[PDB]
Amino acid sequence: MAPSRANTSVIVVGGGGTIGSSTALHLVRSGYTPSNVTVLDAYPIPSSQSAGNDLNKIMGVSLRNPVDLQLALEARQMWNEDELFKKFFHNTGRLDCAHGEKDIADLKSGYQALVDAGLDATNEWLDSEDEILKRMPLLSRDQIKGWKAIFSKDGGWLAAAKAINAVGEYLRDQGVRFGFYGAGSFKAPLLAEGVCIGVETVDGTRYYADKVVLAAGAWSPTLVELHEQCVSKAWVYGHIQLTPEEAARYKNSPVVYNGDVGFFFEPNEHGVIKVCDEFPGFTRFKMHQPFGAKAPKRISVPRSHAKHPTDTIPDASDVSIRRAIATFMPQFKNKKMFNQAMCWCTDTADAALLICEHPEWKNFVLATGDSGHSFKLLPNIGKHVVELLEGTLADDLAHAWRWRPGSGDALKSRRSAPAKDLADMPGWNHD
Ligand SMILES: *Cc1cc2c(cc1C)nc1c(=O)[nH]c(=O)nc-1n2C[C@H](O)[C@H](O)[C@H](O)COP(=O)(O)OP(=O)(O)OC[C@H]1O[C@@H](n2cnc3c(N)ncnc32)[C@H](O)[C@@H]1O
Repeated sequence: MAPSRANTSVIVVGGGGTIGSSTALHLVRSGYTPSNVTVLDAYPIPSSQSAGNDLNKIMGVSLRNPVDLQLALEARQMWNEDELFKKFFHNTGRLDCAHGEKDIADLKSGYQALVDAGLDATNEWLDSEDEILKRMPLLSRDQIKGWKAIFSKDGGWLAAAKAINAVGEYLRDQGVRFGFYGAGSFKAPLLAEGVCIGVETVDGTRYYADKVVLAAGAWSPTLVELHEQCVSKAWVYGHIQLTPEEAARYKNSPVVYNGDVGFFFEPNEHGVIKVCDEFPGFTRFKMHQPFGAKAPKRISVPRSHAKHPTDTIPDASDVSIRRAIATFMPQFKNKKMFNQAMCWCTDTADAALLICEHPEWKNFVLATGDSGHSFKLLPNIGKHVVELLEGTLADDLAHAWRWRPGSGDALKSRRSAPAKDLADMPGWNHD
């Protein structure tokens, strides 16, 4: 008979990242014995190459699939109420802006979706630049002519790296096992009679456990064969440095986002503003054999800034981010960004997660397909990964997250175009 929860060992591969750390946290909260939980990652939590290892991420409700509502409301509750997470949510609001006929129309129906989901109380439609300027006076009336926006009072930003670090300190304090670098870089599951019984890492270390969760983010489809269910893509950011006096003016600013321009956050405690552009992401295709492939594979394999710290971003991305600064912060349009880097996610065709047992390898569970929208789910997502492990996952979540090679084209996903490839986007490589 299977061991009880208290005696069930679980390896979380990618446990130094977002979904992995959340899964480990929820194993412990659910009453798995901490010393039976092993967190393996290529890098110490929060992993240097985790998409969650950043200054900030946006918190808000965005409804791309039906399950998104439950998941966002769960996350919102915990960012507000959970003592582990609360201090890292800054509830400054989110300004979701659009300009142009198409983008405005899409935003208007998006607003109605929020209303229809029951969130009328915390979302307001701003129908002119004058209304936007009321919610953030530091935007330039010259740059935002003809813009409209949704203002979400319940949104804001998340101190992402700090939050994962706090989870790591919880796990450490509880007695969770850690393996990093050579001792944490997964290469293969260990299989016996079609059951997964552990993993082996690049340095030959073998870990044995009753269950294994693969929460390896953008690396997931590089590590095991996923039949193009997830296609990994990079997005980009840069940092600019403000004087203390400049930074003080921006204190408690709402997050500002425009799907056609990018987004930016208030300065952190060091006076640094992080800026992203917005675009369909970049692949980096190369020949690579994930465990379980039965033919030659060309797949998008992350070019990791952690492994290649002299990398920056494509020239085109430097241009686009600078255009975002010129639009959002014209007074800063001549600052030189630094710490430019690529940040990796993996898209499913429908932008819902991939959280399911492997169809052949019993007790090996996928927990990936983050689709560029999942940091905000740090507090809660692990709860549902545990439910999946235990066979108690609700039908709607399980269906949305199921193994689905048939589902569609992840290279385009729900985005405006198929991602371009870093091979065709010069300027990031300084080898
Ligand atoms: C890139 C990005 C993403 C992003 C964003 C802006 C950028 C530039 N803005 C967001 C926002 O405003 N709000 C939001 O909610 N999300 C936003 N995103 C997306 C978000 O960052 C991601 O969706 C999410 O963080 C991904 O979580 P996931 O757990 O899937 O991925 P990860 O945190 O990168 O963790 C993966 C871990 O796996 C480890 N790894 C890799 N290979 C191995 C091996 N071989 N063995 C063991 N571990 C491995 C990595 O080290 C990593 O820690």
